[PDB]
Amino acid sequence: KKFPEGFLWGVATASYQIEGSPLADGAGMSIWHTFSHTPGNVKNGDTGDVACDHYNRWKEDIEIIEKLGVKAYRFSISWPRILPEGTGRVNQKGLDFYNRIIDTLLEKGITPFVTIFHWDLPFALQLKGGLLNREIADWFAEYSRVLFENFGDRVKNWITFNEPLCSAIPGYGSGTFAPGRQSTSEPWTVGHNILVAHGRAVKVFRETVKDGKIGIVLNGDFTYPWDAADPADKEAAERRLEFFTAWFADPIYLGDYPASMRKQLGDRLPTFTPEERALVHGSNDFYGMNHYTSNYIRHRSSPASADDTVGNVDVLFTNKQGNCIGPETAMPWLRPCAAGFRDFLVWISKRYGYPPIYVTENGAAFDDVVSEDGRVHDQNRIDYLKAYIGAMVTAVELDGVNVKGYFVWSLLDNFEWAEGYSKRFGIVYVDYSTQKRIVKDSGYWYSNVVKNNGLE
Repeated sequence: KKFPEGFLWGVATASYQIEGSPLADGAGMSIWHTFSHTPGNVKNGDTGDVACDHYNRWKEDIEIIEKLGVKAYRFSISWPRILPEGTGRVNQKGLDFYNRIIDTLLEKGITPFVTIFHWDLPFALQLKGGLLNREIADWFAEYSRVLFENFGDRVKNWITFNEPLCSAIPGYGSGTFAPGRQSTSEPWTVGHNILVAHGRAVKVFRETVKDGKIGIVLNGDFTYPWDAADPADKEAAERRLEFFTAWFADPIYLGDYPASMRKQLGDRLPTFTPEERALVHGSNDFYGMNHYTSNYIRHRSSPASADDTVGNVDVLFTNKQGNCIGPETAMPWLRPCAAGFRDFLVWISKRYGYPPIYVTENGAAFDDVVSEDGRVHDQNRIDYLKAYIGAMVTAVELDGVNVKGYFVWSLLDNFEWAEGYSKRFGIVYVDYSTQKRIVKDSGYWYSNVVKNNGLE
């Protein structure tokens, strides 16, 4: 089942999660540094200090990509490595590291997708209020510029924020991601800030790098009614999607926020300055997609609590019939079902006029163990990626969604946030003692896919 001509196959990693060395060669402190280093935040007290040591081992790592022959890499710039005071004096040690990584990538032929922002706000900007200050739009833009003027020439394909929802709700609503606040307003304000920040981010992209792609990356798990016969659930399943992901895409593609979110969030949800709307409307060149899983959604009798950020629905694993979304993975929430991946890709398409789409993250986590043969036999993770690269073809072929590339989360096992090291998403195993790298079975498996350009 061969794919379109030039379909990009990639792997994605992200600064904080693999680099290690959060402070070296002039780097500032990140909000993730702060948070992981506080009691209570992260599974076994894990932090991002060492991690994958990728900081020391990027040559080896890019090489692990080369052998695998994977046409593209998505990776972050760490903000406090480029601007430790967040603003003003730019660190050259920072650039040194990245411009290297890039140059290498291009030398060996791998395509670079850079994420301008993957969750590490400079503690410096956090002290000032962080992603809550309206001033983030200035900051963010300021930063983007430094990156465009240093990397623009060599890096064609840009992603502004990664998964803003996560930034917003886990970070100011439920308090489980950094900075860990728990408002019932702040998520919405922060969401809004990111979109104008995205806006200012992109206007300057369009002024400085008039030859490249740029977009936001949004996660979102597809939904299924809990009782299909009940129109309440079929509405709920769609409403949920709106709160999950239309929250950022409707402004981007359509001008405003979802009517459902407005109906419910009232004045907690900012209005757009027309000067704002001009920045945000049609401001991504492609739709960047992160996708993992799906749920059955049941409606709710009671009205919504102020605390709510989901759209007053029950998020489930079993529907009325007693059927179940799919089986277990290491991640207790993430159950596989590739129907949901197809379905989601269609949902987007119909809703945003068939944009070009990069699936900038797909992946699964199981409890991998190195076998006595030294190989890492992760059958279940092959199985996963089969089903989903499966569904993605169907979407492309039949429903005619214009997918354009697909990255695996992740090349390496990493620091998986509040969850620490306890969870492996790698196509490549990493024993954190020796920082040895064993290409997991599914790494060679994805190799075949890439090479053959489709599923055998």
